[PDB]
Amino acid sequence: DSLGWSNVDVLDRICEAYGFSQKIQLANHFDIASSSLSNRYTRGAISYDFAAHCALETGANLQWLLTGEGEAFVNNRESSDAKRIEGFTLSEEILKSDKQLSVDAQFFTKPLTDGMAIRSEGKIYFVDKQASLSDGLWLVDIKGAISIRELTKLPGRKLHVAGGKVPFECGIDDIKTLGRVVGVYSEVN
Amino acid sequence: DSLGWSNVDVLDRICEAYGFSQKIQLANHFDIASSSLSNRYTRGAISYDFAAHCALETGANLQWLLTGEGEAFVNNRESSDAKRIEGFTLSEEILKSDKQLSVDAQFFTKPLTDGMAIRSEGKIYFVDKQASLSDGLWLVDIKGAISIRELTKLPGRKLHVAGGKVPFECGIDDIKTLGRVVGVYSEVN
Repeated sequence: DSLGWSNVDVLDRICEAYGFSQKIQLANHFDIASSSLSNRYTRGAISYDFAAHCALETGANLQWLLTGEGEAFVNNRESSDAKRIEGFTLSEEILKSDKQLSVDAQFFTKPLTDGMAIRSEGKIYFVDKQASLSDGLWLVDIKGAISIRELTKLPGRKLHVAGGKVPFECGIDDIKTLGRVVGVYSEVN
Repeated sequence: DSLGWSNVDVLDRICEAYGFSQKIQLANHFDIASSSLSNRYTRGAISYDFAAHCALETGANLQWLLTGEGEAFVNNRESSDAKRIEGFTLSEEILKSDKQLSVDAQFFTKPLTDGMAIRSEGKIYFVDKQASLSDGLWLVDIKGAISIRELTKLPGRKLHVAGGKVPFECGIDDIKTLGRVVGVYSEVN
């Protein structure tokens, strides 16, 4: 184990696999302090632990993750329509990481490049983290509590926030918007 | 032919792959009479047609289906529910085949072995063709016209049918139930 491989290359080629663009899309993922992660980028010791979990979590090819040239799978768009989306569960205002969810590109008229599939009470909300702010259902963070709320833009850089509890109004600097719900799947038990 | 191979064991492993607990479910799955399935078990010839379709539909390992060597599934589509579902469009009370839809088995709490993904009025309805008759939202055929209606079982083997312009009641022999909606997806543009 010293075949002359690049750590930063594997760490990035791992990002393409998952389908990331930012390095913050890793630190919290494996629950490590950003400082610990920069260390992984610094030292030449390959993060085999991430390569393995990436191979397991995203299904991406291990051979490719460590070397290759483009023998992973197909994340650029709809492989065969497949399309993987990072998954979560939202319960008691806490967002927890969970299994990736495979879903057809036909579910979205607009490509969902930076999405989240969130399980919350018999429904799976598909969220676009890159959505421009607009009226609609959104995944938000209010003082650390994560929830899905209907937002309505108001003049003066304000928002009306509804759902969960009695509605209220605040400024866009008062709550954090995580992404817009672009689709919802509901089980009919 | 290649002696040793047990047609009985192949058919039972095929049932195992689909998650069927009773032989009648397999007959239903392949649209044959129960007595025809019994003949398949009694005869010496292997059911390669069913094994092949089982492989294709569940992703089960062919070698295992035919010999029992190894294991049914490794990791993906493991046991499952639905990965690729036949797709259709329902418009003007006419149902037309369309391209299949790829969906995660995680969409269904209960396995979905004989499903349909129906695009109707901007939503995608996931239907279980094998569902037992029970109150709920159903894909039905009323004198040839196809629609999705809420059914309520009534005493005397009758049904209350709602969802169209006005509701009506009839016997279970007056309309054809095609399958029960177990999930619905809608884009929230």
